[PDB]
Formats: sequence, structure tokens, C-alpha cells
Amino acid sequence: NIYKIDKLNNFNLNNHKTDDYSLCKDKDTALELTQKNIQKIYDYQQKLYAEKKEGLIIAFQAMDAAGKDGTIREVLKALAPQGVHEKPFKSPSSTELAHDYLWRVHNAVPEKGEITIFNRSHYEDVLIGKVKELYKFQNKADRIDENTVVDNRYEDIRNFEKYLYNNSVRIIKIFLNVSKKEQAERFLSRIEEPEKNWKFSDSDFEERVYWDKYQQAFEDAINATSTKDCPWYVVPADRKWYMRYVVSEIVVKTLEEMNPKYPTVTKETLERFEGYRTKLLEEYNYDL
Amino acid sequence: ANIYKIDKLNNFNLNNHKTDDYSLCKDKDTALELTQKNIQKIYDYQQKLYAEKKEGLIIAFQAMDAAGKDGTIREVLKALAPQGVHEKPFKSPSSTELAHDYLWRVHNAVPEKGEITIFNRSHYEDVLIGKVKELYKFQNKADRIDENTVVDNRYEDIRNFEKYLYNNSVRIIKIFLNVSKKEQAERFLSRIEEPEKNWKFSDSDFEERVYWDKYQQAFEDAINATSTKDCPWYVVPADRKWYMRYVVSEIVVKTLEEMNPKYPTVTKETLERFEGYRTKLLEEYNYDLDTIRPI
Amino acid sequence: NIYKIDKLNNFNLNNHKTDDYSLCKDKDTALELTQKNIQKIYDYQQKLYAEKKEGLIIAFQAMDAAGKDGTIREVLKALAPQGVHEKPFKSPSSTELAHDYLWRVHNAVPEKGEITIFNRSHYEDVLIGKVKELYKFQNKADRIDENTVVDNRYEDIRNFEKYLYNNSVRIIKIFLNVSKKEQAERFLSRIEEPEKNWKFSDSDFEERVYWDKYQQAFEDAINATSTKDCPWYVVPADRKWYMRYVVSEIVVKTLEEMNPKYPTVTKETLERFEGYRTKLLEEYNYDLDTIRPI
Amino acid sequence: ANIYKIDKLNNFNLNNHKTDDYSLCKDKDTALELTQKNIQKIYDYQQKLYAEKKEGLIIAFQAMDAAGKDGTIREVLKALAPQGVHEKPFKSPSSTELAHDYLWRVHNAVPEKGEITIFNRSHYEDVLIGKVKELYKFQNKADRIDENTVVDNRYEDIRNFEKYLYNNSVRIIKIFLNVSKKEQAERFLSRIEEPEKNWKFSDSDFEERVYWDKYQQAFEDAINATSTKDCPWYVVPADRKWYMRYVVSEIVVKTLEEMNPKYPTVTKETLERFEGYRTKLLEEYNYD
Ligand SMILES: Nc1ncnc2c1ncn2[C@@H]1O[C@H](COP(=O)(O)OP(=O)(O)CP(=O)(O)O)[C@@H](O)[C@H]1O
Ligand SMILES: Nc1ncnc2c1ncn2[C@@H]1O[C@H](COP(=O)(O)OP(=O)(O)CP(=O)(O)O)[C@@H](O)[C@H]1O
Ligand SMILES: Nc1ncnc2c1ncn2[C@@H]1O[C@H](COP(=O)(O)OP(=O)(O)CP(=O)(O)O)[C@@H](O)[C@H]1O
Ligand SMILES: Nc1ncnc2c1ncn2[C@@H]1O[C@H](COP(=O)(O)OP(=O)(O)CP(=O)(O)O)[C@@H](O)[C@H]1O
Ligand SMILES: [Mg+2]
Ligand SMILES: [Mg+2]
Ligand SMILES: [Mg+2]
Ligand SMILES: [Mg+2]
Ligand SMILES: [Mg+2]
Ligand SMILES: [Mg+2]
Ligand SMILES: [Mg+2]
Ligand SMILES: [Mg+2]
Ligand SMILES: [Mg+2]
Ligand SMILES: [Mg+2]
Repeated sequence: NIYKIDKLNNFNLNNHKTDDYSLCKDKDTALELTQKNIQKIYDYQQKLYAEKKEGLIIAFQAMDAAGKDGTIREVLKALAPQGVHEKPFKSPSSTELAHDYLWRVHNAVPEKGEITIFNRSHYEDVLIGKVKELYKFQNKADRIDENTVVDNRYEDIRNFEKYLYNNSVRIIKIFLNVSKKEQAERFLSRIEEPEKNWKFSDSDFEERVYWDKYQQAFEDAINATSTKDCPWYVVPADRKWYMRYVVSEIVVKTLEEMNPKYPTVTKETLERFEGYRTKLLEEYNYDL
Repeated sequence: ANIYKIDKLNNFNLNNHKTDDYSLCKDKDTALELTQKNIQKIYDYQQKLYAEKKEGLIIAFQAMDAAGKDGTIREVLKALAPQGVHEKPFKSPSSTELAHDYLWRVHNAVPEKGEITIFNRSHYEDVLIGKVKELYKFQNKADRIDENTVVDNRYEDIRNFEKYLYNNSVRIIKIFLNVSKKEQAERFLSRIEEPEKNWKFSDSDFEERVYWDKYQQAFEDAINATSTKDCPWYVVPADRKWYMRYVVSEIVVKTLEEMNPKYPTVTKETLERFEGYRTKLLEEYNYDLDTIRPI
Repeated sequence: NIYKIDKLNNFNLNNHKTDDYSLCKDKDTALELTQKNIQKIYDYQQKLYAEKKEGLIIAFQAMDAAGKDGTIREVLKALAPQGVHEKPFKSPSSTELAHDYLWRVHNAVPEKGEITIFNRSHYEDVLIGKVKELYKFQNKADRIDENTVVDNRYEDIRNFEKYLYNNSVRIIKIFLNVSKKEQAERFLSRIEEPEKNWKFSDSDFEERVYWDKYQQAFEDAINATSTKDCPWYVVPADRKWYMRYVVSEIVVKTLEEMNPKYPTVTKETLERFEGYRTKLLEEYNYDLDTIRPI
Repeated sequence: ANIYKIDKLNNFNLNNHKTDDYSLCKDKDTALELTQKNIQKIYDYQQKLYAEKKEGLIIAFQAMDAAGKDGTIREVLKALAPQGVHEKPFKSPSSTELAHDYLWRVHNAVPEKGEITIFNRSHYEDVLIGKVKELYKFQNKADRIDENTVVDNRYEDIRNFEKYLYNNSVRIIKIFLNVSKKEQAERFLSRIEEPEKNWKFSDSDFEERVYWDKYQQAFEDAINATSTKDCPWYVVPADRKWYMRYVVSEIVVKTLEEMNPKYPTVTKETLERFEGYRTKLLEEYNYD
């Protein structure tokens, strides 16, 4: 489709507008379809957790004020608490930098049965990491050539994500594609609305100088890491209502692929359970 | 303070707390509606708590099997947004956990300031099944550890841990879901009979019933030993799901109300810099942005 | 007990000289005895690890260049790798500060059978934390009284260390008491010796302006947290050879009190193991080296 | 030597690697002394590695019970200072570890740059006992996971994980302590007969011997599938402890030599500030 990228070297960011709304032009229709999706997401979550077969990472990667937290909140607040974690990837700590860049990411992968939301991800290491060439200023072995760091990261990311797939963990990778002007509108709202002032930071503003280089880094990453098993989704982010609709559709269709079910217990277990049932009935004279 | 809130030591008589009390709200449909209103208020409080990053909250459920821990967590606390929430079931300790001290695994799960951690079971298991089955007698420990004071030292150390947490901006809500033995049996029958619930039944669920009375006494002992003003116990009648969900929603709302979270007010320095950012943004687009202020 | 403080409100730092050497006046004797102690520490560690009954924290708290790392290295390199962790407590990360201050410390406590060395400790929260009043700049609930933060930390620390003791974890708390001048000598060496340059920092120099306040904070902490179960050891730190001797003595004598032993198997296990012995011998037609030659 | 080092795929014949080869050093006392020389050098390199904070080292021992893992770790690596050292035994996975993917618990234990982590057993357990006992057939996983390719996918994913670590300044030394069944028996008899060693013996130690030949096959298969230039396997004869300790000391010291750690040299600006501090210190004590 128009938003799913599932092969390498097949992505042109200029062809993906930030304000496309072609799947559903009517805002109230989209709001309602979102609510239908959310109810199904809930139901699938309950089955996933009962079965304990397969985990799911829901990863959002986007510029500041593109919509990550608000999309996470509005679309996934319907989930029950059981088996859910949300992990924001912030500027790495000293300990995290002292380790390898996937250490903190792999640590947060969900168990089978569980859902982990990533607010940012391992892709920071080929986004800000690439744009600011952070590897040039970081401690590493003399034998690491700076000229292969980024290409090795794309290979290693491909390999890590495939390893996860092969071990019953799927990843949903969502790029919330916001325009520079819409970012500005949202920033002004963070400044002007006292309830939002806590969400604005110096680094939010400072990234704007590098806007075009970030766009290029996104394009490069999506070209390097989109596969059938681990696709990228490029979601127009200029309208929150439409972005929340599209994300709800991606999550529900991925859960449908996983097809979780309540487990069937073995015939032996069922016979033992029937024994316990009789004992319970006998204890209360069959008045239960 | 309340019929259900125990907030002083040595003040608890479990036989005076009926499993089927419903005195705060006798009408099921009233309670269902009020619970939904509570859940919205919990969400609103959570958003402020998360913004402020001042105080963390543990919501701990301790109860017998099929008392309603998971059901209550799901129906009431699905209100929360995902941000800043963890749910931690305490299961039979692993080798590594047993090789450590018993609070190690529990302290590791404590929330950050601004965050909420739900405990499905807790450190109290170490004075419930730990006491009932005298598990300390079969566990590795130093020769100098006096077996006769293990449990009393646990109540003291738990009091001190919870007070330490309170002194460091972490509150704990301790909820005992007080179910009857018969209602437990009814819920077990449903786990057996309903295919969608069969995964939730275990041999150990049935086998704990032999120790029912000993567990009741251990609960009473623990609540007598650890209820304080800062770290009270709530004894919630559990025989009606609708009522238990109402009461739990009320406890959570009222605790968040006491925490009184607010969206942070930024310093004068931040405000000055924000004015500069606003102007730069406006100038970049020739003042063609949505502003709530005049130009 | 000239160096051991084991009761509350019983410590006067001015009575503890940084250059006392009264337990062993002869350097070469002390060097030899330290080597003997190190071998004994290794032997005890092997028994401790086998038994899996009791854990040990060895915690060093001192100013920069007092000799924490060098003493850890020279004395505790005796240990086999199995069951050992060394945990330096640095400036807390965002995550650590978002948690409660004992979170990161409790996470690092050893398992039964194991030894964790703390280079700095939870006491930083009543040392630099008290000196610089760091609690005034940190996120916390409005109901927290800033004026009782430090006193509550001494009570909570006492309680945490007692809790550990009650759960089979001992703590050795060592204050390496160096003089301001000897610190200056050691700083000069870090500057002048190329292989040591990496160990010097601006913050090392800058702490010297707060020397007296740090001394007072150490005194306050030792007054507030010394007990029979969790004593403090105030070790003169102006001579490395003597400091290493004294530390080796404290560690040997603490392990001796723990009295670790290789475990004895149960009668049931012994019978099974005797059966396995027979099977092994029969498999090789008795051509195995047995200490019961038949 | 290239007699013990395997550094290419599909190049390994276990039957040609005898458990009692001693061809690098036939004289026990010469070997014991060379071991002590190596140990002094390992210590020196450890100090520099820790100062530099550029590269981490995993020293992984994978071997049957009583092959010599603990005793080799102890005798060869007790000379290490405690700073920057961890030892991690991989035991039977806990419920939480099984709920996660099999590399989660392994990757969590990887050392920081500057640090050394000893692995007693490793991620290779998942293609040793995991293969021998077909543990994946009894473990929760997604329905889409092909049981017939689980082990092959594990070799691929292990190759990719180890390469990823190498690309991120973490080396791994993989040591197979190749002990004979008879020598295992001799060592087990000692564990039974010496009361101080009884704690080291278990029913599972004795029970593994029924699968001896399947384990030998699994080792051969693993070493064929995972030996590379950057992440070689070392097949160390384990029937004589003195010789095994010598060879392990040689592998570790030569790997550290390759890492070539150095005490850092500070920048000219920092040096000038330090010279400022030196003067102030000298002035404070009147040049004493
Ligand atoms: N691997 C990595 N390397 C460098 N920066 C990273 C990173 N992973 C995330 N970050 C950065 O951390 C920031 C996290 O954004 P978030 O909105 O959570 O915090 P913030 O804006 O308050 C943090 P800051 O203090 O940097 O402004 C972003 O600037 C993001 O690019
Ligand atoms: N500190 C502790 N010591 C001993 N048992 C503990 C414990 N903490 C929790 N447990 C026990 O672990 C069990 C956890 O039950 P839970 O309902 O989560 O099922 P489970 O997933 O552990 C498998 P099962 O249904 O067979 O119990 C309870 O029996 C609880 O008492
Ligand atoms: N809880 C705490 N609160 C604040 N600061 C803390 C702390 N725990 C440790 N620290 C501080 O962190 C520093 C730890 O020193 P560290 O060993 O990281 O090196 P450093 O940055 O001083 C470089 P150098 O090797 O030159 O001394 C000390 O200044 C110590 O007081
Ligand atoms: N990934 C994994 N899957 C299954 N078993 C694993 C494993 N990793 C390690 N193990 C097993 O765990 C055991 C750990 O060996 P070790 O000799 O330390 O333990 P142990 O003998 O104390 C366990 P016990 O005494 O219960 O038999 C070995 O049998 C090893 O094969
Ligand atoms: Mg965000
Ligand atoms: Mg929710
Ligand atoms: Mg930012
Ligand atoms: Mg439950
Ligand atoms: Mg149970
Ligand atoms: Mg130090
Ligand atoms: Mg050592
Ligand atoms: Mg310092
Ligand atoms: Mg071993
Ligand atoms: Mg074994």
C-alpha cells in the first residue's frame, strides 16, 4: 500500500506527503473507525496475553511534536495494564553509552504474550546518530572504522529485527511524517498553553536547524531496513485524527496476523479439572 | 478512618470485615456508573502526575486466587494511559530471586516519580505463603539467623521499607480483596466450565484451599503489623465484582486527590527563553501560525 | 577498638589521626602480613561461595585519592572472579534520580555466597548530598520537608542496613581517612605521571574547597549509622602500605566471624552419590583413581 | 595455534581434536611457568583496558560438567583486579528468561567498554542442550515458527549477534574445553569422594552422561556453524588441567595483545589546566 514499505531500496520520501488523507476523508468517519479498531485491539490483547506465544513491539519514530505520545495515548489507553510496558528512549546515559547501542533496546523487548510500546527506538542511532555523526565523538575501539559505522548499523538492525521475528517477537515500525510548519504550530501550542509547557525543551527547538538532514536520515533508514517481516509504515502526521486512525488500522491488522487465541488445555488437564469441579460441587452439596 | 481503611497497628479483626458488605453503594447500576466516572478522574490525575514527575504510586493487590485481582486491575486500571505504567505480578521466586534478599525483587519494581506501578501480589507474600508454609525453614540463610524471629523481623522491615518509600516520594496503596471460600469456589467452577478461562486454572489454585484458615490468619497478622497512617491497608469486600471495582476505583481516586498532582509551572528563566522561541517561530512563517495571543 | 566504631553518637573525627600506624609500625612486616591475609581471604571466599548462605558488601567511602581504588585492587585482587562484583557509585543518572536513592544501591546487593565491593555507596546521599544540599534541586513531592531530608536518610540507612543483616547480608563500611595534604601529594602524582593523567579531573580539585564540610558530613554519618551489626572502620589513609594492611585485617576478621564452611550433603544425597560412584567404577572396570582402592 | 583455533565455517572435525593433546608444551613445569608469565601480562593489559574505556571482552567457556570451566576461570583469572570484572554463569533458564527471547539474558550481561565479563556457559546452551533435548518443541512460541529450522536460525542469529558485538567494540573469546568421558568420570568420582567437593556434584551432572555422544555432535555442529575470523572458536584439550590452564592463558593474553589497550593521553588544553592546578597545590603548601 501507499503507507507500507516492505522491501529494501524502495522508498522516496518526497512521494509521501505529510497531509495525505486518502484512506478516509471524513473526520467523524475516521474517529468512529478508530473506536471500532480500538475495541478489536483490546480483544486481541486479552487473547495474546492468555496464549503467551508471541510478543509485539509498537515502535514510533518521529520528530518532536509529530504525534508520538498523543497517538500512543489516544489509540492505546484502551489496553489493560497486564503485559504492557511503554519505553521512551531518551538521550543515552553514561551506562548506556558504555554498553553497545542495542543493549538498552534489547533489554526492553516484550515477553511472549506482551506488548511494549517504544517511544523512539534503536533507530535514533541512525537518525540523530547519523545527522550529528555522534560516533565520531564516542568511545570505541581503534579498529572501528568511522566510514562503516552507519552501514554496519543498518545491517545489524536488519539482523536484530529478523532475530526477534524468528523468536516470536514482531515489530511495528511507524514513522509519523510531520511537516516542519505543523511542528512549529504544535511547538507554539506547547509554549502558549500552560498545561503543555513541561513538554517543550531546548533540544526540540534546536533540531529544526537540521530538519532536512533528519528527513534524509529517515529516508536512508527506511530504504535500508524495510522487509516483509519488519516493514515500515509512513503515516501522514499533519492531522492528529487521521494519524490516530491509520495507526489504529496498522495495530489491529498486525494483531489479526498474529491471530491470538485463548489456549485449549490438554485432555489430561481437562480430566483433572473435572475431578476438582466434582470436589467443589460435593463440598457445597451441588449448590453453586 | 473508614469501615474499610485500617491505618493503625494492632487494630484489625478480620471476622468483623464481611466478604459481602456493600454498604457504600447498594445499587449495582449506580455503582457501575460512578465507577466509570471515577475511572475518567483517575486518567486525568495520572496525566498531571506524569507531567509533574514528583511522586510515584504503587497500587498493590494482595488476595487469594480468584478474589478478583486481575479482573479489578483490568476493569478499573485500564483507565490509565500507557505512559509511565508498569504492572508487576509477583510469582513464585526464581533461583536468582531466592539467592537475593526478599525485598530485592520488590524494590527493583518501585515506580519512578511521576509513574504508577501495579503490584499483583507483593512483598507481603513473604509473610503470607512465607509464614503459612514456614518457607524460611527450607531456604538458604546464615546460621546466625534466628528462625523464631524471621517473621517478626519481616513485619518490622516491611514497615521500615514502606516508610522509607513514603519519605522518598513513593506512596503505596495496599488493597486486600477479601473473598469468601464459597465465592472462590464459584469462580473456580467458572474457570473450569468456560473454555476462555481454562488457561487461568491450576492445580495450585485448588490445593491452596486446604490452607484457607491459615492464610486468613496470616492476612490478619500482616494487616495488624503493617497498617499506618502513611501506608494504610484497605480491606475490600470481594464477593461482588461490581462493588469491589467501585470501591477500588474510589480508593485510587482519593489517593491521587491527596497527592494533588499539577501540571508544572516553569521557571522565569524557561519563560524568557520560550518567549524567544515563540518570536523566532512566528518570524520564520511571517506570523502565519495559530497563536492565542495578539500580534 | 581504635578504628572500629560500633555505637551511635560515639565518634570524634579529630581523635582519629590520618597517619596513625600503631597496629604495625614496620612497613616490610606489614607488607608480608598483608600477603598472608590476602591468601586467607581467598580461602574464606571459596567456602562462602560453596555454602551460599551469606553475602558480603565491602564498602569504601572516602575523599578522592584517599586510596579506594588502589586498596581495592591490591587487597581484593585476592578474590577469585566467581561471585564477585565491583560497583562504583558515580553521579546518578536521570533514571537513578527519578527513582528513590536506595533503588540503585539495593539493586547491587550481593546474593548469598557472593561479595560485592562498593566504591562509594548509599552514603554519598548524606555526604555530597548533605554538603551541597542536592535534595533542594531534585524533584520530590511537595509534602517532603526539606529540613528533615537528611535526618530521615540516617534513619532509613540504619533501617536498610539492619534489614540486610536480618537477611544474611553483612556490610563492612570503611572510611579511608586521608589528610588534605596527602590528597594534594597524590593529586600531584596523577598530574605528573602520564599513566595516571586519566584519573585526574576538574571535580577532584574543586571538592577541596568543601574539605571541611565533607569532614563534618563524614563525622555526622559515622555518628548516625555505626552499630554492632553494621560498624564503621576509620582507617588511617596517609600511608598506602598501612591502609592496605588494615583493610586486609578487617576483611579477614569479618570473614572469620561469618565462619563459612563447605556444605555437608544430606544422607539421601550421599546415598545417591555412592550409587553413582559404583556405576562409574563399573563402567570403567574399576580403572578410575579412587581414594578407596579396593 | 591453528591446531586449536577454528576461524572458518564448515572446517571442523571434532574427532581430529583429541582431548589429551599436549603438543604446544610437553613439560608440565614449563607450562605452569609460562602460565604465570601470561597471567602477569593479562593483569597489566586489564589495567590499561579499564583506563581506556574503548573495548570490552567476553571470555566464554562452554563445556560439559567437570571439563574444567570453574577451575580454569579461578586459576587463570584470579590475578585480575576486581574493577570492571563480572562473572556470569548461565544456568537453567528461569520462567522470566524463557518468556523472553533466548539472547535477552545473554545480551543483558555483555560488558561495557573497558570491562571483562566471564561467561560460564553461554548463548551456545540454546544449540547444545537446546538441540540435544529439542527443548524448543516443548517451549511456548508462535504457531508460525518452523520447528525444523529453529536450530539453523539460531546458528544464523548467533553469528549475527557476535558480529554485531564485534562491530560495537565487544570481542568474544569462545573456548570449548574438550574433556573425555573417562576424565569427566575421574573428576566426578573426586567430587563424590572428597566431602569439600560434594556441593559441586548433582544428579543432572551424572544424567547428562547418557547423552554424551549427542552433546559431542552438537558441539561439532555449533563450531562448524559459528567459527569466524572475528569470533573464532578455540578447542582446548581438557584432560590435563595444567595444560588447559596454559592454553587458556595464551588465548586470553594474545587476544588482549590484539586489543592493544593503552593508558589514555589527555588533550593539550586539559594538560594546561592540570598544570594550573599543580601550581595552586604547590603554592598552598609553600612548594613542600
Ligand atoms: N541513541 C540516541 N543518541 C542520541 N540522542 C538520542 C538517542 N535516543 C534518543 N535521543 C534523543 O533524546 C531526546 C528524547 O526526546 P524526549 O522528547 O523524550 O526528551 P527531551 O526533549 O526533554 C530531552 P533533551 O533534554 O535532550 O531535550 C531526543 O532529542 C532524541 O533524539
Ligand atoms: N515470595 C513468595 N514466596 C512464595 N510463593 C510466592 C511468593 N510470591 C508469590 N508467590 C506465589 O506464586 C503464585 C503466583 O500465582 P499466579 O496466580 O500468578 O500463577 P502462576 O502464573 O504463578 C502459575 P499457577 O497458576 O500454577 O500458580 C502464588 O501461589 C503466590 O503465592
Ligand atoms: N548519590 C550521589 N549524589 C551525587 N553525586 C554522587 C553520588 N554518588 C556519587 N556521586 C559523585 O560522583 C563522583 C564519582 O566519581 P567518579 O569515580 O565517577 O569520577 P570523576 O568524574 O570524579 C573523575 P576522576 O577519576 O578524575 O575522579 C564523586 O564526585 C561522587 O561524590
Ligand atoms: N539455555 C539453557 N537451556 C537449558 N538448560 C540450560 C541453558 N543454559 C544452561 N543450562 C543448563 O543449566 C545447567 C547449569 O550448570 P551448573 O553446572 O551451573 O548448574 P547446576 O548443576 O547447579 C543445576 P542442578 O544442580 O539443578 O542440576 C547445565 O545443565 C546447563 O546445560
Ligand atoms: Mg514523545
Ligand atoms: Mg489503559
Ligand atoms: Mg528533542
Ligand atoms: Mg491474578
Ligand atoms: Mg496459587
Ligand atoms: Mg575511586
Ligand atoms: Mg582477583
Ligand atoms: Mg570527584
Ligand atoms: Mg562450572
Ligand atoms: Mg549439568
